[PDB]
Amino acid sequence: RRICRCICGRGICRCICG
Repeated sequence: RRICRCICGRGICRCICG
């Protein structure tokens, strides 16, 4: 939608964009 807080690295990864 407009807010995006995707974080990913050497193990953890979660995209919160919309």
